[PDB]
Amino acid sequence: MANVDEAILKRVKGWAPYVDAKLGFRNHWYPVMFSKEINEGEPKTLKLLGENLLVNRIDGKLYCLKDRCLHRGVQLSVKVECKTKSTITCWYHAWTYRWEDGVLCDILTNPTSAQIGRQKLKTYPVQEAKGCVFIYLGDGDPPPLARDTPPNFLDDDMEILGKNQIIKSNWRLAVENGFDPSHIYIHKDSILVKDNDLALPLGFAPGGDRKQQTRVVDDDVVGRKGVYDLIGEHGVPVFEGTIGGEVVREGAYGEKIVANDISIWLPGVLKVNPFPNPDMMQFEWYVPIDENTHYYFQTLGKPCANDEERKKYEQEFESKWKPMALEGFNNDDIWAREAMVDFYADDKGWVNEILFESDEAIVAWRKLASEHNQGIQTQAHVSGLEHHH
Amino acid sequence: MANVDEAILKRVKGWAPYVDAKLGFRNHWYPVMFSKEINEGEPKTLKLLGENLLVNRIDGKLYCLKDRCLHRGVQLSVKVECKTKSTITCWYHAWTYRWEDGVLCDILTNPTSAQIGRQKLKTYPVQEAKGCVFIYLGDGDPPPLARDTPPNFLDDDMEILGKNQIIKSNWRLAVENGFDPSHIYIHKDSILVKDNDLALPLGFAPGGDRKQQTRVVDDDVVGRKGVYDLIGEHGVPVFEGTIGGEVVREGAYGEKIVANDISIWLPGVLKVNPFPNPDMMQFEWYVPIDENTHYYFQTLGKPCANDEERKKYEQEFESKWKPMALEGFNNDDIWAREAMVDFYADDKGWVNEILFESDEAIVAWRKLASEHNQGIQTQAHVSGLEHHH
Amino acid sequence: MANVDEAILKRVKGWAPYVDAKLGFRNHWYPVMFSKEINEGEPKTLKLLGENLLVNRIDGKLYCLKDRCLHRGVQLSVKVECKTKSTITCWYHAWTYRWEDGVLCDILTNPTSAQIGRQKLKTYPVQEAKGCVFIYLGDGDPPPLARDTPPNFLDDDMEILGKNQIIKSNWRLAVENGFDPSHIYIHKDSILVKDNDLALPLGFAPGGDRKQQTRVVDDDVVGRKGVYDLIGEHGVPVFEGTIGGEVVREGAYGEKIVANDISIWLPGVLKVNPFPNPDMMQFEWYVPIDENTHYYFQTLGKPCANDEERKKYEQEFESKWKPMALEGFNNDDIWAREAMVDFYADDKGWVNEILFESDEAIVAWRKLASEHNQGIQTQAHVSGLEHHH
Ligand code: FES
Ligand code: FES
Ligand code: FES
Ligand SMILES: [Fe+2]
Ligand SMILES: [Fe+2]
Ligand SMILES: [Fe+2]
Repeated sequence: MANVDEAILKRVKGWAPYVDAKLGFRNHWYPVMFSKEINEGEPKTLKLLGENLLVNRIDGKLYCLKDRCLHRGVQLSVKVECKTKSTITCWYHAWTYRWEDGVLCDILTNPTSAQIGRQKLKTYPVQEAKGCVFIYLGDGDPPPLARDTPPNFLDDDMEILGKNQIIKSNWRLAVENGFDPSHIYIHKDSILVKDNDLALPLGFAPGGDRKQQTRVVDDDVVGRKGVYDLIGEHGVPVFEGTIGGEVVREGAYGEKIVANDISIWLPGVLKVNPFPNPDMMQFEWYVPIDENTHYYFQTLGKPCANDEERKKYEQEFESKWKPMALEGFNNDDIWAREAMVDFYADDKGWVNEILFESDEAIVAWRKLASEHNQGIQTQAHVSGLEHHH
Repeated sequence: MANVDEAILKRVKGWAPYVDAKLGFRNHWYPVMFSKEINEGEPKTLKLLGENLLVNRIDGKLYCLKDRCLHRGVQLSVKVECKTKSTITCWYHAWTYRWEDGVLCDILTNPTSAQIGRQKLKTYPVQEAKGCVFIYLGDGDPPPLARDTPPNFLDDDMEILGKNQIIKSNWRLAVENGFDPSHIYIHKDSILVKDNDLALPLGFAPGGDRKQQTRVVDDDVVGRKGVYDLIGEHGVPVFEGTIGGEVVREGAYGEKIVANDISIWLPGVLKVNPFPNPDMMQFEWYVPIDENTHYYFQTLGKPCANDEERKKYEQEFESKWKPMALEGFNNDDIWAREAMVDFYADDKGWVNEILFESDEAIVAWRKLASEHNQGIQTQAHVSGLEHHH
Repeated sequence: MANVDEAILKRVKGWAPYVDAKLGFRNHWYPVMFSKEINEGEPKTLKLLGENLLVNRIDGKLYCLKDRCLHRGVQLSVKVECKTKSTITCWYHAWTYRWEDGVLCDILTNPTSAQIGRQKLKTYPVQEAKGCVFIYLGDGDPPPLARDTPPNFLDDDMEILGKNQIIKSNWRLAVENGFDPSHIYIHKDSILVKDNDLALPLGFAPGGDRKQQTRVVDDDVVGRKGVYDLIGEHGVPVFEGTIGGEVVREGAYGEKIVANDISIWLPGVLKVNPFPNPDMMQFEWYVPIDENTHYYFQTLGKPCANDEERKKYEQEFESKWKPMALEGFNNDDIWAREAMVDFYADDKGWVNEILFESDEAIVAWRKLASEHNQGIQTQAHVSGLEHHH
């Protein structure tokens, strides 16, 4: 709420909520790390939707606390002091909080303080699934994780493996680039195309009407909200790039057909199937860290019926898929996102851009996101609720 | 237009336009590089008056395009793709533009797009003269280059050689320092003074009336607009610096008389004649890159009637004039400009400064610039014209 | 005056002046360096309360001038030119000022200028005491230095030795941390505690009423204004830190009793006695450099009746006290101050903090500072008085 000039928001009637969501959507689940990255009793710090958070594993279970002492507002993480398995003590004046509910249960510097038991640090639900750590950055009872994940991510036999890193661009530029039908042009020279014998057009010549370009999903049984890119159902793929009629570039004529099923879902996760191989799928999140950065959380899934298959997949992922696809293919997406930063930095790119046909997919997403998000994160949420107002 | 607090502009009645021109004057020709720095088919990027530009040489002729794709606003230069001699293709979605007129002539990702032939990237006139590349950062048909150059710069026999670099100061601080009669004090220890046996006073004791201190030229046949520094016509040069009557510093008593003809011209180019030698002239521009930086475009001219003379001059320029004068003399001007940055950074130096007599020259320039500039560059010009307003 | 959002100042009714004093209090004496750091004829530059200053020693006496030429606002210090013992000449156009009164007495570039003798650079009183250089950053005749120093700092036999450095935090965060009764918890592992066999509790269990927690001194004969921390008179020290009743940390049970007398005084100097040893005292200033930094001026005092005692103290200070206490003990105070920067950066920490009992000392200081400061430094003071208004 109110993150962008009200004059700008008025000019984007329809996508106002999305354009105002510079810090991301509150009240959604977001992956922030892999389960294997956090061990028992070893607290980790991270920033999500602009909020500094602390995560710890106690008796195998994950807990999340706001990394900001209620007293003088310092980050508890400057010098972590976990003196009992169930608590964390601020290094400054020893205000001690329970990981389970955030309650201020003791103050070592004054065990008679009237504040004891009468204050509580903000906590957020945390859930592990498919080896991924999800945090519900929101208030009140959380919805099922399934609502904020793409279809078949949570399938029992679906084996998930991935990589995560911090990228310097607003999360929305990442989402749009990912769901951009014509951006495929930047991947024309990817080592994955050659090395994995992929069929890859340079673009698409749209066919049919506007509504036919996508499929807005707002009737999913588990509550998922997203959009499918159907530009290929009535459109013809472009394999010959011409300038003045002269062919100056050709697409890839490989045998492997992939990415014929592309969808984007709130809070901002893309599903590409099948990819990077006809028997795999890719699920990637663009998680808001702050207005200028996001976690590029990549995962590749492949059905596995037994430990043997999971073991081999893990080996192929490490030796091939990770370096050839997640990096060899998606690395170009990273600098593409970065290249849009300047134009959208002053919030004016949203009104000065000149879109064309294939962008219908992006427009569909901006509308769905505007209408189905569960809340707009604001600086007020970040700085906290005032006292004495 | 509107680059400075309106309260400030009101307090500088008269020089308001000049004080507001933080980004420079639009609709003027500006040198940005030397001809030898750009070869056939090798695009170059640069920022002029805050605008990112692309320049290319095609069939020997120079062309200039706005380095910002109309689609998503990325710089085409992130990954240059010139697929035909007459065009450039954006690396993102392949929108293709003609260098000649900026028209969007093709889109490789969708050759059926309705945008083709219906959009046009901004272009700017470019002209080469005396081995220097000039760009007309303005709209509509450009005036003769002569209007924006000092007298005798374009003389047929005038051989021009120079150096260019980026300096961290607003362009106006550079102009004023260059046209500052008393700033000569900072050059008192220049190696050029000794090594070239120059006569150089520490300052001047003004004589005559105010109007006699300068000569405002606004009746030049080719349209040039500038001011001559005539402080030496009625004033007496100061060769003995005294404090409490005691001589603490003396000027230079060399035989070579130079810089007795000094003039500043819009858009911001200084002419010093003769200098650094009695048979040479210096023409230097202070080109606006953005509000905090400028190109310090230095050139030294010397009449040459034949290839033999031009060849020797080139040799002397490289072995002597460039290192002894352009660098040995003008290097002090660079940190002097930088030293004024802080005081003028908040736009208040324009009203808090305390000028004295010799500054009449600077005041004359601020008035001429305010009255004869061809337009004030604004952030609106930089960010571009909005859509849907 | 007006350094903070008026909405914020209204919410802190009472401490408004203190909260608005981001740049420090004008019209107070502040130490900025040690006498031994500035020699005869060797000018030094520094920034105090946001103002760039120049200090010089002439015939053994210190003088302070504003490091900003009246002409074009450059710092004279870019290239110091002291051509006569009593003056300094700006490197740009040679406007020459007297160190004694700041008067513009000559201009080498124009000895006939009408400005000569009619302009004056700002000067500030400077006084040396106990080997420390104090500057009265204020206007008009200065009060006795004693008014702005803690009791017994100026005692004849009191031998003062110290260290100074620049710290990245607003000065107020430094003052509050220093006068914070419960912050002692951060010093629990200091090498000084063990190596000097100190008795050091983890905190305090307050006793008595609110007014009994401190002693506000506003009736001192020399005008000093400060507050004593009396939390230990009715309170019981905490040596056993418990969580859920379980002892998880203990204080230090050393024999040496110290810091039983703690007081903070305007403009911002703390006195701890006895410390770091039962026969010594510590006086430390948190001097405003700009809104984000301060000088952490530490001094340790010890009575000495003869040169022999002073000589031995100096030796002990260098080999023990300086590295074990000033650094070994106070280094933790440095990062503690830095840890509060973020929460108070937007000026909202003053209203969002949640204090508890021992903070009564800090509240008492914020009230005293608000009521007895001699002026609020503003950006207006820094940028200077306008011309032509
Ligand atoms: S800031 Fe955490 S206990 Fe004081
Ligand atoms: S941003 Fe250039 S073609 Fe899309
Ligand atoms: S700026 Fe100092 S004499 Fe001109
Ligand atoms: Fe991509
Ligand atoms: Fe110069
Ligand atoms: Fe401390």
